[PDB]
Amino acid sequence: DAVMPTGPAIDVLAFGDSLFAGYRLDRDESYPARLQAALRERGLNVNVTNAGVSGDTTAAGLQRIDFVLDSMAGEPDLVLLELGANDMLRGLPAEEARRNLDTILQRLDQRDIPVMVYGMRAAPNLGGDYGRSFDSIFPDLADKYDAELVPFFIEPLIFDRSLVQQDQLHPTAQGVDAMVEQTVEQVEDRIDDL
Amino acid sequence: DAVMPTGPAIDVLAFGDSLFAGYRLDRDESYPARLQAALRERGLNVNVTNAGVSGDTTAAGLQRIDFVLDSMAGEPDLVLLELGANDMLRGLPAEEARRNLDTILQRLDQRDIPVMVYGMRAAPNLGGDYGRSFDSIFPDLADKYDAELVPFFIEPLIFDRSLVQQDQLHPTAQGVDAMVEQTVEQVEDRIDDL
Ligand SMILES: [Ca+2]
Ligand SMILES: [Ca+2]
Ligand SMILES: [Ca+2]
Ligand SMILES: [Ca+2]
Ligand SMILES: [Ca+2]
Ligand SMILES: [Ca+2]
Ligand SMILES: [Ca+2]
Repeated sequence: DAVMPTGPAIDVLAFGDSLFAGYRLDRDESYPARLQAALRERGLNVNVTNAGVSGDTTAAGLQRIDFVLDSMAGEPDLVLLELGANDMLRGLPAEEARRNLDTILQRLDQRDIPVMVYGMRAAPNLGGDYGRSFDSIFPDLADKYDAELVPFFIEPLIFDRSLVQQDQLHPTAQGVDAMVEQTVEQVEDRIDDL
Repeated sequence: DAVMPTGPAIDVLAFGDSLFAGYRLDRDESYPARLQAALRERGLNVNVTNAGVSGDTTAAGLQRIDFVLDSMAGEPDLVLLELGANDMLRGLPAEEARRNLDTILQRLDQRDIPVMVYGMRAAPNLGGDYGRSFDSIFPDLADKYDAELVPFFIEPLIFDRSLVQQDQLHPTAQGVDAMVEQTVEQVEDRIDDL
């Protein structure tokens, strides 16, 4: 079933945030490494460089894109661009993300490097207006720069919670209240006893 | 129902990580702020200082405990100590978390500041051996230093997903495989077409 890779080496740069970096995974388990393996199994002589940085916003990506590109052994043949999630999770304006991704795409145009734009979706609790403004960044910019759009690539995670890390729990406001109800009697006693 | 607080202020220092800092929450929604409100409703004249820092390991906490204490207007009457989760989540050695928490409790003993130790439990991703060495840190150190143990105060979060932030999804290794299966055909086509 597997096809031996042949042909000249194809350098792919995976430029993104935690979803490329492999948050809390071994580097060889991250999306860029596993994608490399799957492409090579199909006969493509591909090397994927993992330039994912957990926590990167579109601003942080723009700040380092030229350096990351310069640091490769020649220009890459293809860039995978996956940023925006951290802007949304931090409540930064959708317009700033759009502008920073636009600039990144301008820089790749200037270097004649083709790109695939990985789309991202805003959390529902940011409201419908933010959702429409953020979610449309990716198809709009893919269209403007004649890049392919990759649909939300974490969609499998939405439909199978077993595919999502469950080790790290952050409370909502109501979760905090439950934590207080569970501890206030003990803390009250301790303070009263000082 | 509320009891008006009376008497001199009682200063409580909440020294911890994201479970005290209020990760992606407003200040008034964090555990230290909600704990303060609950205690004052019961008639205690308490001021809880939120010294939570998201991301803090036991080593990071040890590094800043003296600076944090030396920056208060007088020493606190009580410290709530809540660290270890980030050591665990990063697979850092349980023995080093134990040693750092021990040193913190030693410095608090030396300043005669009472302490409540907030226990933490290792995630299942860490395996049984790690869990047994990590989970015992908190009752062991609470007994050694004659401090109270607050058992596992995020217990309500484990059992009710509605109390836990769901906006940030990180794949397991299996989740990454699913993301590759969702995108490989499109990436293969784009590389083939270069
Ligand atoms: Ca003492
Ligand atoms: Ca002592
Ligand atoms: Ca003494
Ligand atoms: Ca084709
Ligand atoms: Ca084609
Ligand atoms: Ca195509
Ligand atoms: Ca070709």
